[PDB]
Amino acid sequence: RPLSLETTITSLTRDIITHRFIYLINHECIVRKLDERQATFTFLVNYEMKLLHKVGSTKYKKYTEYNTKYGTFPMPIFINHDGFLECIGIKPTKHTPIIYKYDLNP
Ligand SMILES: [Cl-]
Repeated sequence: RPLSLETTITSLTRDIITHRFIYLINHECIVRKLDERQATFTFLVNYEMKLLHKVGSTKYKKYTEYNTKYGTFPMPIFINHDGFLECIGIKPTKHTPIIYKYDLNP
């Protein structure tokens, strides 16, 4: 009846990527006028830190090597308001449909 990583990691992603997480990303996007490549980088830097802070080193290394192989780390969905990007949700994994900002935890 086992529980594989994909569930555990997606569950962590829902805990980490809150409204307050998106708030910070959206700020850096306007303040520093980032393109998609820069915003994505900033998005993943902040995800990886919050993940590491939550599960510590040994699990972090498990989950990152699991993502390299099965693409289980979230990707941001950005829209362009006139050269200023806004993150409006995430694809939690490769296989899972998008979650919009309105449906993320406060
Ligand atoms: Cl959904």
